[PDB]
Amino acid sequence: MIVKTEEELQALKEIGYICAKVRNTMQAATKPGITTKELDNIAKELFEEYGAISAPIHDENFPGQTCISVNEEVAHGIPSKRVIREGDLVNIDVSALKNGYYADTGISFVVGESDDPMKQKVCDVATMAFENAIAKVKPGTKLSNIGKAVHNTARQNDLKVIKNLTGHGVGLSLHEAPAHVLNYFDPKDKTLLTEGMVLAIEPFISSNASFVTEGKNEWAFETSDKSFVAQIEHTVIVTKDGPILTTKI
Ligand SMILES: CCCC[C@H](N)C(O)(O)CNC1CC1
Ligand SMILES: [Co+2]
Ligand SMILES: [Co+2]
Repeated sequence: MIVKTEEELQALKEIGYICAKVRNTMQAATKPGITTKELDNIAKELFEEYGAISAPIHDENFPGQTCISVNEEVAHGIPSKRVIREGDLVNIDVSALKNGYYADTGISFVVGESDDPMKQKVCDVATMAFENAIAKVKPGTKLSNIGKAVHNTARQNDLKVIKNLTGHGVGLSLHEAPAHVLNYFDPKDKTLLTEGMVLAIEPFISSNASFVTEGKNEWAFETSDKSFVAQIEHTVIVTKDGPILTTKI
């Protein structure tokens, strides 16, 4: 959506804070021995506490408050009896709505220590990709400058991007214009960012695979070569004075 009122801005900040709080709380509780459903239950209780509603459930009838994706799973993992183990690469993606406004945020991290430093590496680079992407965000700038930054960041670190997963406009729903925020540069795109535009920027950085496929169920996205993939997502408002991240505390 395009923000036009201070009341809209406040509503977006409110739901962004809630999603960030939930994301942080879940991440802190992610340790060997907890199940992903147990992690999802935390979101259930906090959403209730803060008067928010799961976007996955509301918008997509997703069977879970949040999406928790582990190891082979890159996105849209279904919270379940799956137990977290030492070294797991975990992505927690929290999206919700309150009073008609939405936020969408996500983080990939490593549980304890893995025997392969690549798991942390994709997390480090996804974080850098996001930072590099938002440095480009201002009214009048090309949307493609986001993907350009993400892919350049990946190349600088001998890594790849997931080409078939993207960001998206957000605010009054989980998906609105721009339809797609790519992780790479499309030279034919003339789409510009404008004042008040609200975007979900979610770079996916991969150890090898350049795309995801259907996973173990109708929701989860995976890679058949079990690449390690990290995502960092925030909800961002494009303003003249710089980007406002509703989902950063
Ligand atoms: C169940 C829907 C979750 C949607 C999710 N919160 C998203 O908007 O970041 C997009 N994810 C797809 C890019 C993998
Ligand atoms: Co998300
Ligand atoms: Co999103």
